[PDB]
Order: sequence, then C-alpha cells, then structure tokens
Amino acid sequence: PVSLSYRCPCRFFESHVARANVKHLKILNTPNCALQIVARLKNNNRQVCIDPKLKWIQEYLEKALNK
Amino acid sequence: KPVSLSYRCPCRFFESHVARANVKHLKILNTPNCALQIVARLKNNNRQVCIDPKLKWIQEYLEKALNK
Ligand SMILES: O=C(Nc1ccccc1)Nc1ccc(-c2nnn[nH]2)cc1
Repeated sequence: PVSLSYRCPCRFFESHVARANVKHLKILNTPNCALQIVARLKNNNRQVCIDPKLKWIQEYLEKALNK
Repeated sequence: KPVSLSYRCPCRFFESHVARANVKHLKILNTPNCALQIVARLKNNNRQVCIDPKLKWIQEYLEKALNK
C-alpha cells in the first residue's frame, strides 16, 4: 500500500489527565503531526495521547529543562 | 534492581552529543527529586540514554510539540 507521509501514532487525545497521574511524558519526534505528546499513567500503566495545550505540561517541561 | 526497591535517580550519566535526527522520542520522567529527567530513545540502535538538558535543540523540539 502507498503511504504519503509518516503515520502519526497519536490520532486522538485526552484532555482530562492530571499531572499527579503521569509516570512520564513521551514527546514523539513526529513534528508534522498535531499530537506529539503521550503520557504513561500511574494508576493503570497505560499510554494515552494527551492534549498538548494542557497548561500543566508547560510547567512540567520547564522544570525538566531548566536544570 | 527492581524498580520497587530502587532509591537511586534513574539517570546515572548523561550524553551531550545526541543528534535530534537520531531521536525516536524524548521521555520526560516525573522525578523532581533528580537532576536529569530527559531520556532519549534512539532511532539507530534503540537504546535509551539520558541526555544533557542543555543540549542545544531540546527547547525548540519541546516548544514545537506544544505550539500547535
Ligand atoms: O549509543 C549511545 N550511548 C550508549 C550508552 C551506553 C552504552 C553504549 C552506548 N549514544 C549514542 C548517542 C548518539 C548517537 C547518534 N548518532 N547520530 N546521532 N546521534 C548514537 C549513539
């Protein structure tokens, strides 16, 4: 089958994930995709794509970086 | 050690020469007790390595993911 770009592993996102329920975030190197952010959740150990506009993500990433 | 028994921060060492093009993804650990929270999974060899948070391209990489 023909493919016209690399597939985006994230097609849908969750908007109601809390920072406290995240083991880690993964930021996928898929810059042409709208959704690059995955969370692995603490309560069940599953991965979900998450809303990149969640304000807590920004402070989470700033703290990781400004070290 | 199993993780359940580990008190050590996960990243012992970091790498400063990881090219953006060789990164499958960055994993940002939720470990505020620790200095190094950024792990890259590499495309060419599939290793996970901790990376220097001052690596040149990381900030722009992360900002682009957010700015959609
Ligand atoms: O392989 C790497 N590290 C490692 C850690 C423990 C044991 C053996 C090896 N690092 C690595 C970093 C960057 C690149 C690379 N190639 N092109 N762009 N980045 C390849 C390997």
